[PDB]
Amino acid sequence: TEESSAVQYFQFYGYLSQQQNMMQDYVRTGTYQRAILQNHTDFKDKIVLDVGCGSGILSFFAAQAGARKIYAVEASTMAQHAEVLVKSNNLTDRIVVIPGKVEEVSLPEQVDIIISEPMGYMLFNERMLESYLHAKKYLKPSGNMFPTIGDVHLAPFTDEQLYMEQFTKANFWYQPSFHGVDLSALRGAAVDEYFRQPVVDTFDIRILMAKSVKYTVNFLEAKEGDLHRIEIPFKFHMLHSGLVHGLAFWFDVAFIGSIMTVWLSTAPTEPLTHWYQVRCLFQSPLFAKAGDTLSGTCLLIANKRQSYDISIVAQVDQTGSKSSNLLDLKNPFFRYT
Amino acid sequence: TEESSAVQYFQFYGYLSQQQNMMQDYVRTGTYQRAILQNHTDFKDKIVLDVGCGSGILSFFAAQAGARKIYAVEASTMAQHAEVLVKSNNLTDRIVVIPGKVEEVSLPEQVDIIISEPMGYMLFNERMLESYLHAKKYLKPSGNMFPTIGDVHLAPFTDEQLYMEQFTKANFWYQPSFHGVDLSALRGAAVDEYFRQPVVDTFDIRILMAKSVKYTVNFLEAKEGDLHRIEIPFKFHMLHSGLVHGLAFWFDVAFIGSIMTVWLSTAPTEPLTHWYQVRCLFQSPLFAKAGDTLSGTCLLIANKRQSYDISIVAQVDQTGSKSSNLLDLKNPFFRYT
Ligand SMILES: Nc1ncnc2c1ncn2[C@@H]1O[C@H](CSCC[C@H](N)C(=O)O)[C@@H](O)[C@H]1O
Ligand SMILES: Nc1ncnc2c1ncn2[C@@H]1O[C@H](CSCC[C@H](N)C(=O)O)[C@@H](O)[C@H]1O
Repeated sequence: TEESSAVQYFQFYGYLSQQQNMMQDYVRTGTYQRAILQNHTDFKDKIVLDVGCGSGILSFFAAQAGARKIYAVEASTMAQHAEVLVKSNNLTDRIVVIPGKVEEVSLPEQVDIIISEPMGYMLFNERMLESYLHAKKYLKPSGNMFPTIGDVHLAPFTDEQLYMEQFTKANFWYQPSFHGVDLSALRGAAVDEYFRQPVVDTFDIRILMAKSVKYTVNFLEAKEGDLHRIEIPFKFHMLHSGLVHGLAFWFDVAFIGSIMTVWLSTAPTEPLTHWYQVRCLFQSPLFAKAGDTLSGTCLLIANKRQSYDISIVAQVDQTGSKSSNLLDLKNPFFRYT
Repeated sequence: TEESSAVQYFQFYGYLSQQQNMMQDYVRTGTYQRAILQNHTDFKDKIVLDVGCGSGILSFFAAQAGARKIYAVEASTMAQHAEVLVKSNNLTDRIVVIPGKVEEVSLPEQVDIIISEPMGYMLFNERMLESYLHAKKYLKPSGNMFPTIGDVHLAPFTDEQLYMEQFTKANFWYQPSFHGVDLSALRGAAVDEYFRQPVVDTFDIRILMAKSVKYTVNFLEAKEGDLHRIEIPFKFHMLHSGLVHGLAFWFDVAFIGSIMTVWLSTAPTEPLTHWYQVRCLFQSPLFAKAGDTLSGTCLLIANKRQSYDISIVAQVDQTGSKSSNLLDLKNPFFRYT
């Protein structure tokens, strides 16, 4: 249920250990600080909204950059820990913690810039992007958003070790005589379940088999409802022959400031973040020769558990080998070791 | 929030991978098979109820031991998978899968024996023993329960590294300029948070500083309401001199049949199971010399998140030095590697 999902979600962010986990991602936290500070003219004497402030860390960055007032909105119990920090850092004159959902609070005034870290796995997990876009009801016409745009990248990979490892787990249910019991009527249900799990992990970029396809969301322009159904068509130009075990996903965000654009990338070519990368495995790999085209569509449909039902249909155009897959982005396999 | 937690509980058990996890625990599954088959006379031509059948595994063991009729009750969507297995194993005559909660379904008849694996971390986690006890509304007055009794053991331990580890982690917050922010005001809260988590992990039995104290539930005699509040007084006479950092918890169940008694043990002296062992730290270590008496109470108080608040108060009688902790069993720290 939606209210069940929502309770668990904010409980997760009420834990200091989880705020600490995001904060200690130096690539993420340092890149946000650089975006904000190297774009200080965007903050200096301005009014700011921090959507989902957590510990308050990005609001402190806005304050360092010279913001006149910052409304730091937070819906989990972390709001009271943030207020302790604002007090102990002598920033009560500038940072104003507002406990509650950004959809439900009411701010004293319109803001010049909204800052947030609303990104989940594959960019869209957690559906916090919708809360981020919802918050534009508080943005002046002249306003900016940090991050400004989000790019989802998508590329086909070959990874037999990963495929076999997931296949093997599923094939527990291929046993005709587990303690004397035939389990094998469930084998297909087991493969279905195991391959519904996106794989959160990093990998060697040499496993990638074609140039990534890019899907862009402009946060300045997008509307909340735009994220209910996200359709990403793709046509890859195969650069290596081999078996395509699935699609790898990562994302970049850009902070498009008046002084400079700063990028935060979770690309596997880049230093690792707590988002790693995400792979959706095909239940059976597609064979492709270099020079082939692999085309289809990834479709994300917003569900009531603050995430997305993902469907990926991909086909090797030359042979018509087709793979069709459903993935539950809510429930990944965290493989990283 | 009670309704909420139950939703997530049954969804967890709808995953074949979570069923697989328990089935793959050889100690657990193999011991249940041996208990049932070695007590074949408690099953041959008998009526059985399996409370929470999951995959159906235990019901298949009751069929192997010759049961005439087995009602396999299951609340999660795993009931549909259980039925597929009953059909493919050609046991539709003998095993009847009934989808629903054991508190809400109706059975066509009274049973000779109830089987279940309702045990959680330190026996009581998940509160499934209450459903097991509830199920006795279906038991004939002569009837038996497999398992028949459950023993929880508590013993004081010394583990300096485990204790110090809590601070090491919390001291993330003890810095004056994390990206320009003074985080130190939240160090006490981060300490409290880590200490509230029971630690799931195994350990060398040599850390144990006294003979265990045992608390026994007899499933034949006990009522559902008996499990709402579990008061475990203790008086440990210290086998060794050192610092007591907390209490370690494990459990055993006995299958008391007509032919023999079979034990399933999760003790640290036994082969490891998926339950590991559980440790609850004291907020402050207690010094005790060998021959000293460490006395107090462990109070387990059921909550509406299908778990228990754990309240431990202890003192060294000879010194009056006291300590306590309050832990949330729903959110343990899984430390095992
Ligand atoms: N609709 C909403 N209203 C207010 N807070 C929200 C929200 N949706 C998510 N959040 C909060 O947003 C935070 C996202 S994690 C980011 C935390 C912090 N800004 C940092 O960058 O380190 C969580 O604390 C979560 O509770
Ligand atoms: N009150 C209740 N009524 C029916 N099923 C329940 C229940 N409480 C827990 N369960 C189910 O009981 C199972 C416990 S796990 C045990 C699974 C299986 N008997 C085995 O031994 O491997 C889970 O499948 C869970 O969904």
